[PDB]
Amino acid sequence: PPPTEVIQLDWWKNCVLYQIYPRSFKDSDGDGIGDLKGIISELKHFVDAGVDAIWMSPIFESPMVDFGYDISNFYDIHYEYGTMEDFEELLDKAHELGLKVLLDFVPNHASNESEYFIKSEAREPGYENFFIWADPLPNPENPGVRLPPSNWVSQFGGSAWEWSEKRQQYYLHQFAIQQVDFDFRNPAVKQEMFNIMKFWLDKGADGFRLDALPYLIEADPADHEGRYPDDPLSGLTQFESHQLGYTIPLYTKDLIELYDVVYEWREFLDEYNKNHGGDTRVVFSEGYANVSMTMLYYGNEDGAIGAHFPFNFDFITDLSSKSNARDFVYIILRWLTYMPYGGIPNWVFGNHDNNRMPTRFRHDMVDGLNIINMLLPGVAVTYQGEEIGMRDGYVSWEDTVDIEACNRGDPDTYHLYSRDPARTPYHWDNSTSAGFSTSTNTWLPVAEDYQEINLAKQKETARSHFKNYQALTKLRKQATLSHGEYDIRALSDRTFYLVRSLPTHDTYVLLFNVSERRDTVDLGRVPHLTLPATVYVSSIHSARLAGHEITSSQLSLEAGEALVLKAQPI
Amino acid sequence: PPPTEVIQLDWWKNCVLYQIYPRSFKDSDGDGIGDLKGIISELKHFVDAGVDAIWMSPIFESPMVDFGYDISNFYDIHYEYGTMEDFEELLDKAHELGLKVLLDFVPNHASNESEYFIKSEAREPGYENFFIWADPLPNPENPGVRLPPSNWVSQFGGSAWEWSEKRQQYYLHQFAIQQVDFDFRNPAVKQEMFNIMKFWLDKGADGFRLDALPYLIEADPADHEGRYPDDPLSGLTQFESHQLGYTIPLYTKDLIELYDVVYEWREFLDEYNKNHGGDTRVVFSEGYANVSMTMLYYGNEDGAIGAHFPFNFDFITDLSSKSNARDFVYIILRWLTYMPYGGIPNWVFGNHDNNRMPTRFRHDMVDGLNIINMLLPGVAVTYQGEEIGMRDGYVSWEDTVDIEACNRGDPDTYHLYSRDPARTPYHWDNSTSAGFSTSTNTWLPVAEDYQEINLAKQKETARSHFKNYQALTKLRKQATLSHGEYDIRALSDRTFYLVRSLPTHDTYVLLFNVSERRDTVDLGRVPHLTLPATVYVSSIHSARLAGHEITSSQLSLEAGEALVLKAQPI
Ligand SMILES: OC[C@H]1NC[C@@H](O)[C@@H]1O
Ligand SMILES: OC[C@H]1NC[C@@H](O)[C@@H]1O
Ligand SMILES: [Ca+2]
Ligand SMILES: [Ca+2]
Ligand SMILES: [Mg+2]
Ligand SMILES: [Mg+2]
Ligand SMILES: [Mg+2]
Ligand SMILES: [Mg+2]
Repeated sequence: PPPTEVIQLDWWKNCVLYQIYPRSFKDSDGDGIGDLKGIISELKHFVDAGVDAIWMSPIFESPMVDFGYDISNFYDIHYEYGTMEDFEELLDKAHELGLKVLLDFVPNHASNESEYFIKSEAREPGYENFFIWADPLPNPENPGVRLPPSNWVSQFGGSAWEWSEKRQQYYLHQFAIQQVDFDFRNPAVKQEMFNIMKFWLDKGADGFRLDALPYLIEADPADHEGRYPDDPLSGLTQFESHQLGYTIPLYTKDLIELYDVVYEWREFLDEYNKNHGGDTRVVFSEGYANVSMTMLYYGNEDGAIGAHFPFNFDFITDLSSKSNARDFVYIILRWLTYMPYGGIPNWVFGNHDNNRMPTRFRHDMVDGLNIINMLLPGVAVTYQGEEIGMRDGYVSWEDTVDIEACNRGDPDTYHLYSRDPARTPYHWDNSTSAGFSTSTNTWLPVAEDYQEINLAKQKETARSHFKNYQALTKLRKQATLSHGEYDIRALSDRTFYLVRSLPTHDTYVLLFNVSERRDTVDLGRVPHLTLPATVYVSSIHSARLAGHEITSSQLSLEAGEALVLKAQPI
Repeated sequence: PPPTEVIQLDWWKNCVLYQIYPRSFKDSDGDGIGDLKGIISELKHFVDAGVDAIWMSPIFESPMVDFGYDISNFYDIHYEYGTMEDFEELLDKAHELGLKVLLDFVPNHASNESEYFIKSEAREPGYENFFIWADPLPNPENPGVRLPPSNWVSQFGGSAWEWSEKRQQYYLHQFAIQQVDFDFRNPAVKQEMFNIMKFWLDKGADGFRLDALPYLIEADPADHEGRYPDDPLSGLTQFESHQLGYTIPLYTKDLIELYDVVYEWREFLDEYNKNHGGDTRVVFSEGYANVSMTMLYYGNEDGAIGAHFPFNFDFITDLSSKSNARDFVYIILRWLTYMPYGGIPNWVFGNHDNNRMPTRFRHDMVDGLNIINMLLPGVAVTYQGEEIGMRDGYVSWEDTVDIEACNRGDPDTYHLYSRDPARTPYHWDNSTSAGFSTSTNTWLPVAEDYQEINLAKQKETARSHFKNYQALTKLRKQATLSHGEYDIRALSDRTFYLVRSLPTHDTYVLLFNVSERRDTVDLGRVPHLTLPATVYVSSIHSARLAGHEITSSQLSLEAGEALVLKAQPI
C-alpha cells in the first residue's frame, strides 16, 4: 500500500523549541557574560541540531537583580547583551536560517528602577495605581503600630509587602523586593501589556513565552471588607512566618480572573496574525499549578481560547531518578489524559529555574529522556545543554548570585534554593571556559566536567548525546511522529515502551530501562512491533549500534539503556 | 475466520465477587437481624444475578461492639446469625449451586472478651505476650501522672493505649478499646492465625478477605531505646490530640514487616491447595494505603507472592460526583499501570465502611458504574445493594449504633463518621421492612425509598438496574471480556470510552457521560468501533433500548447516560 499523504501542521504544533539563557550561551566580547553577538555567531547550531524555534530568557534593560526578570525598560535591550541593532541582526539571520524567535514577556512585575515605578511612587497622574499599593493594616490593639496589609509571603522569602517611606504605603512583590507587581485590574496596565507585545511583534518576533502567569491577580480588598485577606496558614512546622511554604496561596495565586487576561492576549494575537499574515505568532505560558489550573491556560468550557499551550513541567515536578517505569508511564499519561481535545501537547525536561535533566535523573538516562521528548506527540522543549547532557555545575556560596539562594539560604542551605547550577556557561569545546568565553572570568563558574562533556567532542566521537539528538529531531519529519497514534505501557517496574504507529507508515518503538538494574522483556507484548526490526537510535552505552537488527522476541536492556526501533508499517 | 479458542481461567481471576453484610441481608426469624438461614433462603439470588462468589462480613462469636470485627471466639458462629450447623448447611447449598464462599478473617485484633485476652491480661503462660502490652512512659518531672507509652491515636478516636488495672500495663488497640491488637512478632500468634484459617478451610471455605492488614505491625521498642516512639504530628489545626488525624501513622501503619506475614499466609495457602486439590482457595487483602504500599500485597521485586489481590478502593477514595471523564480515565489507569505483570485487577465501588455507590456519585450514574465494574478486565466486586442501586438510608443520632460515630461524633457531627447509612437492610420488595424481615423493629432503620428501590420491582419492570446487572454478568462469559485487550480514553471532560477487543470475537464498547450536562461525541474517535453497532445494555432512562442500532458517527448522551455497544470483531 502506498504511504498515505498527511496534511502538514502549522509550525508551532510539532516544533522543536530550544530555550536559550543568553547570559550563559556565548560570550563574543570577553567580559565573561553571554551576549546577542554570541547567539548570532552560533545560530547555525540550531539548524545543525534540528531546532525549529528558539525562545530567549529576558534580554530587556534590567538592573539584573533577577538576571533579566526585573525589567526597567520593556522597549530596549540590556547593554551587557548588546543593542537594538544586535537584536534586529539576530532576528534577520535567525529568519534567514528558517528559525522562529520568541521573547520572554514578563507581564507580572517591573523593576523598581522602571519609569513606571518611579512615577507610580511619586503619584504622577496615570501611574498612581499602576502597581498594588496598600495602606498598613489598621491596628486597633496599638493604633499606628505599622502592620503589613496581610501575611502574604514572597516566592524569594520574606513578606510580599515592602514599605515605601516616600508614598507611606506598602507595594506588593510576589518575587524580589525590586520586582513590583502591576495592578491587572487597572485598564492602563492592560493597555501597556498590549503596547509592549505590539512593539516586539512589529520588530518581527514570532511570539512570546509568558512569565509567572499564576501570580498575575490577587484578592480585591473590595471583596474582603476593604482589606487584603490573609492567605491560609499551611501549619507545616519547618516554615516560620518569613519562609515560603508558611502560607497556602489561596488569595495570591491561580485566581480565575488571571485567565481572562490570557484570553484577551490571545484575542489580540489572533487579530494581529489575521491582519499581518505570514507565520503564526504564538504564546506559550509558564505556570507551575495543579492539572485543572494548568489546563485552563488552553481555554475554558465557555469556548475562550488562551495560550497555544501552557508548558508541561511534569518531567521536572513529578519524575526523577527515584521514578520507576510505571511512574514514567503514569506521569506521561497525565498531560495526554487531561489536555483538552484539539490541544497541542508539549514536554519540558528542564529550564533555568530547575536542576539540569541528567542531575535530576542519572547520567546514563540522557539519551532515553531526549528520545521521550522527541517521540511523544506534539512539541519537544529543550533547555540549553540537554542536547549534550550537561550536568549541574558546582557553584560555591562565594560564587552564588541567584537572589532566591541569597534571600532564602545561607552557606549551609543555599544548595536547596540556588538556580545557579543550571545557568553555568554552555560547553562548546575544551578551550578556555569551554569555548563560552576567551576570558577565564565568567559570570558563573564553568562546570568542572567540560573536558568530558562538550559539543565539539560529541560532534567528533562516533557515538554521542548530540548525534542521538540530531537523529531524533530528523525522525520528527516522519508522518508517524507528526500524525501517528501513541501507545504507552510498562512491561515491568524497570522498562516501558512507547509506540508511534500510523497505517501505511513505519512504526517507531521506544524501549527504555529507567532502572539501575538489567531487565529482560518479551517484545511480543509490544503492540504493532513485528520482528525483525532495526535499531534507529541507541543510548551511548548500549551494546546495540544504529543499524543493529532485533530478531529475538527476548530483549535484555542494561540500566538506563534506551532503543528506538524502526518496524514495518501497520 | 472461526472464533479463536481461549484457555479457561482459574475461577478467582474473573469472578463476580459479592460482599454480603449478614446483619442486613435477610432476617429469617423475625428479630430484625439478618442471619445464616436468611442467606441460605436467598442463595438463588446470586445465581439469578450472575454472581460467582460471595464473601460474608464477620459471622464469628462477637460481643458486636464493632458488629463482628470484635471476635471473642474465632472457631464458632455468632448466636444471632445461627449455629455451626447453619454455616455448614450454607456451604453445602452454596457449593451445590456452584457458588464459592469466602469468610472475613480479622487477624489484627481480638475482642477483650476472647479467651486469648482474658488469659493474656492474667499473664497466663502461653498468652502473656499474645498482645502488645507496655509500661507507662516514665514521667520523671511529674511522677504522680501516668503517661501512655506514646501519642498513638485509635482509628475510632482517643488514645490507641488502654490501661489494664488487672495487669498494671497498657494494651494497644488501633480500633475500639474492645479490639486488642495481637503481637505479630510472636510466633505463637502467627501459628494461631494458621490454625484459624486451616479450621475454616477444613470446613470447606473457598478463602478469606483479610481485614485491616496495614495495621498488623507497629514499631518495636527495641529499635527506639526501649520505648514506643511517638508518631509524627500532622500539624492540622482541626484535630486535637484525641482526634484521628492528629498524627501521621509512620510507626503504626504500612510497616514493611507486615508483608512478610502476608507472604507466609500465601505460602501456607498454596501448600493447603496442593495437599487438598479441588477449587483454588484464595485470599483478598483489605488495606487503604498509597499505590506502592497497596501493590506490595501482590508480592515484591524479590519474587515473594502475597494475596491473590489487594482490594482496589480507587472508586471509593479517588472518584466521586466531583469527578469528570478525564478523572475517571486517569484513576482507572492507576491500577492498570502500577499492578505487577501477571496480577489480577479488581474493582470495588462500595463496602459496609463507606457511603453507597449512588450516594458517593449520583442516582443517574448507577448503570454506568455497574458497567465499568463488569467491563474492565479482571474481577468485579459488588457490595450488597449495588445490583439494585440502593442509596444511603437515613439514620438519626438515636438509631446510630456504629462505634466509630458514637466515639468520634455527637448529635451534630455523627453523620461525618457513621457507616450505618451503608448498612441499612437490603430491599427485597415493598412488603414490611422491604421484605428483609417480618418485623418492623429492624436493627437499623429501613431506608425511606424502599417502595421505589427494591429487587422485586426491578424484576417486574421492563428496564431496571438489576436487569442491566444480569445482562452485564452474562456478558462476562464472552471471550472478549475474559481475555480481551482494553483501550480507555476521555472523548471530552464529560464522556469516556472503554473498548474490550479480541481478534475474531465481538467488540464491546462502554460510552459513559459522567457529567451533569449533555455531550455530543464523534464515535469515529473510538478505536475498533465499526458502525453500525447494536446497543447491548443502556442505562434505565437512555433514549436507546437494548437492540437499538447505532448508525450515525455523532452520538448525544444525556447526563449520567451509559451504553454498551456490541460491534463486529477486529
Ligand atoms: O520573573 C519571575 C520568575 N519567573 C522565572 C524565574 O526565573 C523568575 O525568577
Ligand atoms: O476490624 C477493623 C475494621 N475493618 C473493617 C471495618 O468494618 C472494621 O471496623
Ligand atoms: Ca501580580
Ligand atoms: Ca496490629
Ligand atoms: Mg559578553
Ligand atoms: Mg527551586
Ligand atoms: Mg434474624
Ligand atoms: Mg490499539
